[PDB]
Amino acid sequence: VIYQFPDNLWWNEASNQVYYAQDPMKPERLIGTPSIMQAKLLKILCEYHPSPCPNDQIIKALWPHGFISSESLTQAIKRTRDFLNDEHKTLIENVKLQGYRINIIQVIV
DNA sequence: TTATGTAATACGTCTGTAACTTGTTCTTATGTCTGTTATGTAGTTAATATAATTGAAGGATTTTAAGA
Repeated sequence: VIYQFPDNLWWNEASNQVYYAQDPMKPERLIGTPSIMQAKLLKILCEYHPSPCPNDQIIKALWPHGFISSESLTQAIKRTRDFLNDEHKTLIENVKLQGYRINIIQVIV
């Protein structure tokens, strides 16, 4: 499964790599491999789309086994925003009292 | 003997948690202004009428000022 984001950002879940490319089959500028919980968060954001994911479910998915301090949620999002160079918060948007949504240009299956 | 290659071990270290902190954004409690009704104040009334008032009660002794 291949995911396109704004600004020609391509994420490959099978190989789990994110990079800049005009052609999905030909990486141009490699960003690299996100961490594990980063992959979980990305998959959650891509798996409720078009609808956003409620905070309780992402909380229960990122750290299911132990209830974690709340800040970690937001902090994890920061890194998932930062690794995908989403400085303008255009890849992860936050809808108040609704959750977190991701922007997908297209999916290649 | 000495290269070699595994293995213990100690130290960086990349990343996941969490603390400190601010934006800002929304909600609510409060202080204030304004309009209406109830309260509080005040002035006037034109047959004539012209020295209260109500009790209350078997006290027994002292000392001290006024009156003569």
